[PDB]
Amino acid sequence: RLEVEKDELQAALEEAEAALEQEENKVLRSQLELSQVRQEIDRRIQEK
Amino acid sequence: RLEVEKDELQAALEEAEAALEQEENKVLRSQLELSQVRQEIDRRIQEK
Repeated sequence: RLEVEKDELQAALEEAEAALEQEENKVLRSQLELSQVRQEIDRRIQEK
Repeated sequence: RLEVEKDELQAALEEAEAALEQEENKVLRSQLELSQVRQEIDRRIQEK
């Protein structure tokens, strides 16, 4: 009866550590755009 | 033996890795606001 919750909490951390990973991907993303916006502002001004 | 390793594992995932997520959700949301602030650099090329 204690084991069924022991596999529950172990899975929840594996549920967490996946779900904790995706912000670490996400926090790179807007960093990855904001590094690149020096390029597009000189490209769009060429259009206008 | 199983009971002590249960709660010490539960001492992490219920509290720490749960709070580790919400600590990063601020860093997720604090940066996403900065993206729309960065879009006001694209406001300047509309001013020209």
